[PDB]
Amino acid sequence: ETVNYNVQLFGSSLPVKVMEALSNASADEPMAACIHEGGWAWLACNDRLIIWKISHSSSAKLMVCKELPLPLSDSEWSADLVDICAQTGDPAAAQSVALMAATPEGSSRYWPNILHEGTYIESYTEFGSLCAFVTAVKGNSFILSSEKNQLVRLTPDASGKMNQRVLPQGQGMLSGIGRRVSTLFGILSPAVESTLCSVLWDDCFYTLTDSSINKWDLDDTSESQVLNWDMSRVLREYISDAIWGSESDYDDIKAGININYLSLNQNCDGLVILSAAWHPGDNPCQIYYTLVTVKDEGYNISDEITVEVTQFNPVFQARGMQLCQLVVPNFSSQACYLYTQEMIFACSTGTGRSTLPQEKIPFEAQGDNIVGAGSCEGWPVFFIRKSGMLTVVARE
Repeated sequence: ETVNYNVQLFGSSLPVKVMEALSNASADEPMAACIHEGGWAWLACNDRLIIWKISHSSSAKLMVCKELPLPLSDSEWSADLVDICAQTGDPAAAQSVALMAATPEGSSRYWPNILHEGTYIESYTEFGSLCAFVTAVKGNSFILSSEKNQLVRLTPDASGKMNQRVLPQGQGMLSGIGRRVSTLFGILSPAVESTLCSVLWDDCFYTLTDSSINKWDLDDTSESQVLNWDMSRVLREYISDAIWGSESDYDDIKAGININYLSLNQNCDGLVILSAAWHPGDNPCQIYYTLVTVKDEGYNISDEITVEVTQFNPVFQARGMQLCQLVVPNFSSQACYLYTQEMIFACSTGTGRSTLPQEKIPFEAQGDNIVGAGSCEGWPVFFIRKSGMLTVVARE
């Protein structure tokens, strides 16, 4: 088994529709799953979406599973482009639950109620031929986020229309900048890369790009831009120092260090950033994954940055193969779960004082795979190809 953890079935027996999709699915098939904080799970399987309430109780009269027909796309549908909204934020059966889906090109399909599966309205945004995310936010609305970090608010009206607008300073490219090299240097720079890594919904919506973190304060119909922080300027030395700082040639090494920012979550310590760093000329060249914790207090960064270097340290292969995501189920134990498709790393953040034992949990064996991860009630939840929903709980 695993050394310090129980890894076992979470909740009751899966819906029949979910079981068929899994038993039928081949290892060629891309499945993705959105495990939502409200206790509902959404499986994107071929051209349908299967949505069910995570059944903590086994009772059949409390059982909800609905299957929705996706809007046509030539690309694979993603559970990242797929999000749940609950009436007043309370998850209380099929009528409380509204649903949106987006395609990579920007086609939107919205169900006001998951009770009425044939009843939806449609709209379109627009993107380049883009990895996007769709995120449920306050006021029964949604933010659709481009690979180029164009952020669009989407608000269903009672007419059946979907209102849409771009976020302030969230045009994705250059906003109040023109087409020069140095002269239109203002809120953004010409030599900027604003490629999107992840987004986080707290009234606060954050974006993590390849260069910076931006934050918006929302209400039910608008957003106000709070800040953009050049975290590449701020954290670069702290990341490179925490890995190669005690090397004899640290000064020569550090100017060749590649850093990619991959995921953003939060806990009590503040914002938790997953970063991958490597040096090409290292022999052997390994990829160091770090958890960086910083405070979000007001509009500026504090002097206090912690960098924690994880056990996850694979060989560098290719930059396109640097895939790894972050889950933080418990806001107040300083514990984070790194994941890829084949394994989970239980990792620590911060001081490490209340952290759980660091361990690698394998889900690679016998066609097995990590299809997705989340949290239900502060419990780390993994959705596994062989075994369905599973929790990771400490043995002490």
